[PDB]
Amino acid sequence: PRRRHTHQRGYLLTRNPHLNKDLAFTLEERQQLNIHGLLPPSFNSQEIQVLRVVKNFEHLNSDFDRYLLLMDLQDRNEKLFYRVLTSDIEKFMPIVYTPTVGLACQQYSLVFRKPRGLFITIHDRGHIASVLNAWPEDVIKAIVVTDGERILGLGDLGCNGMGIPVGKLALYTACGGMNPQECLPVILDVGTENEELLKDPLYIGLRQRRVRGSEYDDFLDEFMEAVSSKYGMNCLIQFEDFANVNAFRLLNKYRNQYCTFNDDIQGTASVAVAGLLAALRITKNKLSDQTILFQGAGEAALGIAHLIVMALEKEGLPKEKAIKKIWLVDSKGLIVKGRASLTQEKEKFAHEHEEMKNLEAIVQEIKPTALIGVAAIGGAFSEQILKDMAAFNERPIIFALSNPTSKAECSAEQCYKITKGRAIFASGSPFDPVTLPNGQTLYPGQGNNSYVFPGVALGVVACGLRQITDNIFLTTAEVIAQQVSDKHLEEGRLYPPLNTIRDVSLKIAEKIVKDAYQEKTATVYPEPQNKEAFVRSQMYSTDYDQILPDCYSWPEEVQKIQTK
Amino acid sequence: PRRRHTHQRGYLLTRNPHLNKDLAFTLEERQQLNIHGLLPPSFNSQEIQVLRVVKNFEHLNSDFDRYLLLMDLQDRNEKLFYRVLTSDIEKFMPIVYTPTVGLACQQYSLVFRKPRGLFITIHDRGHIASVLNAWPEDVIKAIVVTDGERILGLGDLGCNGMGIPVGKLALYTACGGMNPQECLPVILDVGTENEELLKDPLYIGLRQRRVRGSEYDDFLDEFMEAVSSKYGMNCLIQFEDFANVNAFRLLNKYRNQYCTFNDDIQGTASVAVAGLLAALRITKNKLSDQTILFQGAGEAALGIAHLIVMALEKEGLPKEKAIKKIWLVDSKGLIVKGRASLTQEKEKFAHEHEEMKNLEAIVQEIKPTALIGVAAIGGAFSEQILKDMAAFNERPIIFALSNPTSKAECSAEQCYKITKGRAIFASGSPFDPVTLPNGQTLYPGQGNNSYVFPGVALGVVACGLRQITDNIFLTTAEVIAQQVSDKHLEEGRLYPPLNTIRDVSLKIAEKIVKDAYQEKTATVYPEPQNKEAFVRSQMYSTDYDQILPDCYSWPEEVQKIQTK
Amino acid sequence: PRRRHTHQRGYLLTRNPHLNKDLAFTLEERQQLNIHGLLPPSFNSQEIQVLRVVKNFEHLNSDFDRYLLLMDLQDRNEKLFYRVLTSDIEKFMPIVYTPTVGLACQQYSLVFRKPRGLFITIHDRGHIASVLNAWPEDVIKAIVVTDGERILGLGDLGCNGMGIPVGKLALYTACGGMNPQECLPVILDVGTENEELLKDPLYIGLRQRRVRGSEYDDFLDEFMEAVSSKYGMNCLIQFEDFANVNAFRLLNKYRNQYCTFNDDIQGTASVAVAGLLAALRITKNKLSDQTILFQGAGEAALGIAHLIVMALEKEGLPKEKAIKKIWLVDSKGLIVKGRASLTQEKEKFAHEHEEMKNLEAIVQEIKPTALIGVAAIGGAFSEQILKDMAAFNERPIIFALSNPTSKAECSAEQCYKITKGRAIFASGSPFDPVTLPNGQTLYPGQGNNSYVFPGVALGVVACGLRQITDNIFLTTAEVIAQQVSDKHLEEGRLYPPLNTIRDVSLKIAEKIVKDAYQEKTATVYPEPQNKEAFVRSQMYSTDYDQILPDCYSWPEEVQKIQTK
Ligand SMILES: NC(=O)C1=CN([C@@H]2O[C@H](COP(=O)(O)OP(=O)(O)OC[C@H]3O[C@@H](n4cnc5c(N)ncnc54)[C@H](OP(=O)(O)O)[C@@H]3O)[C@@H](O)[C@H]2O)C=CC1
Ligand SMILES: NC(=O)C1=CN([C@@H]2O[C@H](COP(=O)(O)OP(=O)(O)OC[C@H]3O[C@@H](n4cnc5c(N)ncnc54)[C@H](OP(=O)(O)O)[C@@H]3O)[C@@H](O)[C@H]2O)C=CC1
Ligand SMILES: NC(=O)C1=CN([C@@H]2O[C@H](COP(=O)(O)OP(=O)(O)OC[C@H]3O[C@@H](n4cnc5c(N)ncnc54)[C@H](OP(=O)(O)O)[C@@H]3O)[C@@H](O)[C@H]2O)C=CC1
Ligand SMILES: CCCc1nc2c(C)ccn(Cc3ccc4nc(-c5ccccc5-c5nnn[nH]5)sc4c3)c-2n1
Ligand SMILES: CCCc1nc2c(C)ccn(Cc3ccc4nc(-c5ccccc5-c5nnn[nH]5)sc4c3)c-2n1
Ligand SMILES: CCCc1nc2c(C)ccn(Cc3ccc4nc(-c5ccccc5-c5nnn[nH]5)sc4c3)c-2n1
Ligand SMILES: [Mn+2]
Ligand SMILES: [Mn+2]
Ligand SMILES: [Mn+2]
Repeated sequence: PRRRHTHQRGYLLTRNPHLNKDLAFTLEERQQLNIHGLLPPSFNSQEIQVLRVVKNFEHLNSDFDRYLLLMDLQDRNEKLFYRVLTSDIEKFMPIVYTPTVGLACQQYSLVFRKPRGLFITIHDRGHIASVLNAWPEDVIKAIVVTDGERILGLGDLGCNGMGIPVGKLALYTACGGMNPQECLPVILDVGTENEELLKDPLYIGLRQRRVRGSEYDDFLDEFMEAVSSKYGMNCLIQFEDFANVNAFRLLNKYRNQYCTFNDDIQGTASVAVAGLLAALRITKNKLSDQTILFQGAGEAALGIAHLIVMALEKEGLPKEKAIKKIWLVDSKGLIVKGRASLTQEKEKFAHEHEEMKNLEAIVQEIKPTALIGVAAIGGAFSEQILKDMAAFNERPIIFALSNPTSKAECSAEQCYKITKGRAIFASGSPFDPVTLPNGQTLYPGQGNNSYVFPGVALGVVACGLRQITDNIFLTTAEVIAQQVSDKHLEEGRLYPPLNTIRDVSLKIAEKIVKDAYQEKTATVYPEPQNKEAFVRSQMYSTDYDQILPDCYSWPEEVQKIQTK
Repeated sequence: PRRRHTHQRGYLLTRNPHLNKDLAFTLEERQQLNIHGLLPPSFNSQEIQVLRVVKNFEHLNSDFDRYLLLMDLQDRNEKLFYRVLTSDIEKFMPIVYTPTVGLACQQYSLVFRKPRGLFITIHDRGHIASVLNAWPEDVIKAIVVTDGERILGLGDLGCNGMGIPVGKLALYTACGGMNPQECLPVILDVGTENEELLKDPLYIGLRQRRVRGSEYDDFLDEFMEAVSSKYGMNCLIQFEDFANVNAFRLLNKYRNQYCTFNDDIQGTASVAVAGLLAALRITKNKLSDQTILFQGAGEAALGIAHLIVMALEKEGLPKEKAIKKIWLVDSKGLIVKGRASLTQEKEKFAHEHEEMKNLEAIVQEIKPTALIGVAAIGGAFSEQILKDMAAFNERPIIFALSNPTSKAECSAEQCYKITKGRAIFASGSPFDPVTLPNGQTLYPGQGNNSYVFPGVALGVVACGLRQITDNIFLTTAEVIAQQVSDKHLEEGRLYPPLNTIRDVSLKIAEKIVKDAYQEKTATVYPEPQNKEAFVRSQMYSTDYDQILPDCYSWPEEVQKIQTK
Repeated sequence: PRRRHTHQRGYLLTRNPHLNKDLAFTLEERQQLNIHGLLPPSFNSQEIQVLRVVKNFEHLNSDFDRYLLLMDLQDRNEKLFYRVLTSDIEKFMPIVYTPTVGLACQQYSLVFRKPRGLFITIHDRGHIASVLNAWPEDVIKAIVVTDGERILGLGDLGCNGMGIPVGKLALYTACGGMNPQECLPVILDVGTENEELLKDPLYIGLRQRRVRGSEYDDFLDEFMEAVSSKYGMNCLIQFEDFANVNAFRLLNKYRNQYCTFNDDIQGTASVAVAGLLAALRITKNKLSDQTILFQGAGEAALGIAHLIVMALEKEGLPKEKAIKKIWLVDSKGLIVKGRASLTQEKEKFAHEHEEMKNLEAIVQEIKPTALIGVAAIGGAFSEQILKDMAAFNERPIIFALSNPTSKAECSAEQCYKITKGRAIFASGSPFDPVTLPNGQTLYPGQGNNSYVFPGVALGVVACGLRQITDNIFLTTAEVIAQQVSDKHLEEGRLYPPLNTIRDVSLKIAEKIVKDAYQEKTATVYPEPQNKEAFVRSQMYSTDYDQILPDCYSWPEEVQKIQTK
């Protein structure tokens, strides 16, 4: 076990969730820590503590009640919290993170009990350094920050968006083995445009409209200098759930000077491309053979498209040819050269072509090999679309990435039925196994951002990468695809099973670290002989640290009290 | 507003439920206490915090879940918790104490989250002093202690008994203004006979049978010494939920040397007598004039009868006259001279008489003016009993004290119906108002122990009474009955409204204090001018304290930084 | 030994002079306290520690430097400091207190290093309570307070007077076994009249003239309130080195409400009367037989005289007759009826007699059997006066109480020479033993206040006396006199030896405690069986406490970590 000799003693030690073991404290520990008597007189193994929590967990009636229970656990005993989470990652992920964390953010102001994370507001402009000073952990290696302007599919929840950094960093630890004590969740509160919350007597945020323009920009600037100043330039800064206009803009602004990335853009890209790469092992052809059609042309679609182009360039195809293989549809229709209401980023994919408004006709005209839904329009992949995709393609790739199930472009059932079982399918939300007439059962997987971010962070932090290139995300996509077995593919899965996420994260971190030492981008020296064991050594374990003083004798002659 | 200049700062301050205000911390408070940023950017008044708690409380689906919410609150923000309680004492008391705390204790080992109170076990024999060292508050004035052998009406729940001292002390504070910071809930774990808990892998207590005999006696001896030695002879020690045999033995053992009482014995006698005294103002005669028949002859019965005799003596009746006014019935029947299976204590009321077993006949024979049910046999005041009571008496006094209502000697509805509205009625457990055919509504009250202990503690402590005589309990009964208005009595109520209990507690303490100075038994000096103001000044307020450093300038001449 | 279980650990523990043992911490203590490595790797017994300190002490070149060394010691290791002191009380007393402390106070502003004691200024008026909150010890039982207006014979030293309360409390502990952690030295800074300090750039106090009048009076009132309110009414409050009018005035004002005394007045009275009482065992006659002449009629003379009168009334003489036995001489000369410049307090001894201004003739006129010098006029007991005293008395009682040596009414040498060895002599400042012409040596002792205050404080606090009557001082004088052996009296010693002082203090306290239970004035209950052992148990030892957690096992069955 890890040794960490605490100077804390008495009641206040029990109040630190990194020190507190509850009933797992032995008699010897309790007496030595001066807490003997503050706990009932029984001694639990971690397995006994897990049993208690699960029994409670099962007696609860909603996902929300389940979330509240686990969050109470997080704030009492960090190690037990992660022991529970990792005892069944597939069960607990959807409780502490999406989709449930969604309801928690809607209900954040109502249920606000024990705070988690650092709140920095626009009125602390010029004073961010001293806001940081309140955080009780000096050594921080990963930050997740939101301004709450675009939480999941729920829009502007302002300060209620604190649930996202908190639950995200939970997964950083549970999935990727980041040390939670080195993790810092942040919300930047500049106001909200959410009208209910402005009216709500219980709202915990700044009761004002969002501050915009160059004052916003200068506040974000200060946030970046203060954090990197205090925690070092190797501290990872991950943005989440910013508005569309800020997300790309800020990533572009900072990415070259700070150790930062944005999961809504780059993580989404990685995991989508990972699913494509896996699907290629079914179609048995190259990426350069594909024609990609995106329904949607937002953060998801443009991030994904950017990374596909990069994979195509890696395969040898020049950029301006790569781009021609990708078509976009937005709310105004197909993106083509000279259309009204194009942006500069949309314009890169504006190929010469007749304007088209209707998706079914777009499909019939473009005849994609791969059709990616990222528009949040439920049912968009209609019978005709699916019929057409199966007409044009042996094994049509169809990704219904919109979340949750209700917004999904089609179900697994509809996809497999209408394509007579030939579609290669993945989705944003889980769908049950589907059994086809011929008696095969298909297990369509989910392109979960959780395959990507935990291992990327671990990797980056472990070797001290100073910038996170888009190449890290391409390389990661390859690693993920690599973990899918032929048997998985023939089962219809494009992703490794969820329960292996801890292993996926390790392999992702391993590859990043090997690469950084290879190409001299690593900053942590001396270079480790064994990259595998080096990364493992940097992972947080759910086993309790020993915290007692190191006790040991000296030889009799020199240990004894001198008198005469 | 009260002061409290803490040295605590930063994260650990927020972990102290005595310092922590959560959102009620002003911006100046947060910045000054080095916690600015650990909380979301809104500043809430205490009422706004109350609304948040109450909205939460409301959406819960059981009293148990409501208990868990309030207990979580207690352990995060002690003032807010007490503000919640006192905002509707009649609504909250059944949730934090009886009957909900009963389920809490049953379930304590399953739902155990953060500890409250001090656990002292048989195996700490010889070390109790050092166990006391773990308690983080040095200044303790009130202790509630249990061995969990006889929790409410649920029997032996061993270490799970800890719910009782915690809930009991919450009522000390909420109902009587005892400072929670100065209160110590204690469980002595000597084992349990509870077979279910002994089998239960989750049980938090010692997994062994109860230690008996001298080993136990020596342990309690050391308990009393350690506690009074550390907290001083002025510190109140209240026994609760001991086995009846022990309860009486231990009170007898310690009452003359320590500041100790037993609420199951003495508080019960006090509140029953209080009801009787109130009833005398409807019957419009003397306690002297009554013939009392007790259904039951156990801890409740013998305690109440003892105090009745003392009230009779005080009226001017000699003991041996007093005594003949009280008859008891046990499981074997009427207590009569020379009957079998009698004890020394039941002997005091063994009058010369034919043995009888049937309560209806006993009733027809004794013809009491007052029938007091304390047998825990539901339905024992039958139709015939009620009929006879109302034929023998204009206004028959009928107390159905057995708890909960399902064990009550009769319901209020039956009592009022069969006595044709003539019975003066009180119960142990709440009954609904009853409306007579003449359109008058009667509101039978409850002889809630909560009318007695909060005020008695406040009194004993405020004036430094070294011992708690039985006369304290006679006095307290008189004070309670005196708070009942003629209007209340006309409404069938024998007790002051539960929502006034703060006031009732103050008046009880006023009287104890006034008495103590008068007959020179107080130990706090100098003697206060105005005894109401003095007691008032000893009571804990739910208002937040100010804990900011005291800041004030000096004249500039002597404040200047000297130079040369 | 004694146990004090601290939650302190690591560096800061070593900064607490009550926890810090330096090299006397064992290896196991160091490891357990998280300080192993902060000390060099040798383990010293207390005696080795004492040897180091004493070696340094003897290499220094002045008493002043010795003072600075021991004061540095007091501020790093309290137990070792007091071990050193007590190892040779006669040697160390004059270093930490008079006369060396006088130089310390004159130099206090220059040599100021680490603070000791609490500074409270007139500018803190209204805020005294909050000043008290800075003191890190909540349990306070003895306070010594000065305004620094009359320090020793060095007049007004303002804030530089802090040396007096500090040094005085050291003697409380060293001499009387008061717990130093329970003692609080205070200076009240209302300004100074000292022109050299007012002019000095380094002066540490308020650079202003003294606030007089009701502003002063109101300040002192708040002080008594705040201190009694925070520490309780049993907290001892000893006034020291106030101006003369203030001292009496303040003593009269508060003595009836507060547990307070003034050592300059009452301590002085007690020790001088102890000396007288001792001398009566040489002259083998009664106090009522004496004719007493005071050279001086200030604080010392009037307090001694008042206590003599009390002792005379105790022997059986009405006050009006006892008064006749005492003659005062002031700077205007013999005090008599009608005289100009008489305060109403001198009026108490203004007998019918003609004015006289020459001491020599006052002597030859009064023919006193005892002559007491408290006028601060060096050499006033001239050869002629001494010749007369020996002519008029077989054994003249002669007290040269003025301080220091240079202000003595006569030296031991001169007194013994001129009275040809028959004078019964004691002084305020120490003289060497004197070898007479017959070759016998006499050992005049010192009427040192140290004989009185440590034992008074011990007794008062031990039994919880709420006021300190003058009778305490009379009883105390008797006790000290009883400690002088006949053999000592034959050597010319009026006082028990300085190296037995702790025993004398024990005896003084025993008597106070016996008397207080005897006449029901004690407030600590229950009454101890054995008053001797009770006072002993209250005395601070110079032995180190054990501070390690109390560790002890439970039977293996219950101590076992529980699994499934
Ligand atoms: N790993 C995963 O499962 C992930 C899934 N997603 C899913 O992708 C979806 C979109 O996310 P994101 O890109 O961040 O959102 P954005 O809001 O950035 O983009 C939404 C895009 O949809 C376009 N659009 C809206 N209506 C239509 C329509 N009727 N037909 C065609 N296009 C339309 C918008 O058009 P315009 O440009 O005209 O406004 C915009 O281009 C969500 O459902 C989300 O759940 C996202 C990230 C990850
Ligand atoms: N403030 C309140 O409202 C309070 C109410 N109570 C209630 O009073 C009831 C008794 O509690 P407590 O005195 O502590 O309990 P005990 O067990 O000490 O006393 C019970 C008594 O009932 C007797 N009894 C049992 N069966 C019968 C029967 N068929 N006929 C007559 N007597 C019978 C027992 O007889 P034997 O001695 O032969 O066994 C015993 O004397 C409980 O229901 C409790 O809820 C108690 C305290 C306070
Ligand atoms: N235990 C001990 O050893 C103690 C010794 N002392 C010593 O006693 C001395 C006086 O102390 P204290 O009473 O506090 O001082 P005060 O200043 O209160 O008293 C001084 C007294 O001496 C008088 N005086 C001054 N000059 C003469 C003179 N020429 N002839 C006669 N009387 C004169 C003053 O007279 P007037 O009233 O006219 O001003 C005044 O009455 C100091 O030297 C002090 O060291 C004091 C306390 C304890
Ligand atoms: C791992 C691959 C990630 C990646 N690296 C990239 C580089 C270097 C360059 C370009 N992209 C594409 C990209 C990625 C995301 C994105 N969201 C946008 C957006 C979305 C909605 C609304 C407005 C805007 C908006 N419009 N204009 N500004 N903001 S536009 C946009 C472009 C990249 N993607
Ligand atoms: C406010 C007045 C309270 C009060 N002061 C009292 C004094 C001084 C003396 C006597 N009583 C009566 C009293 C009070 C309670 C009690 N429980 C008992 C008991 C209960 C159950 C089972 C066995 C026993 C049992 N049987 N024999 N021993 N234990 S017996 C018993 C007597 C008093 N009540
Ligand atoms: C153990 C005996 C204690 C004791 N109890 C006493 C009681 C109750 C009453 C009187 N004395 C005598 C006493 C004791 C000290 C003292 N200093 C004074 C003083 C000295 C110098 C200058 C002005 C004043 C001054 N003049 N007027 N006010 N201040 S006058 C004075 C009287 C007492 N001594
Ligand atoms: Mn997101
Ligand atoms: Mn009870
Ligand atoms: Mn002095």
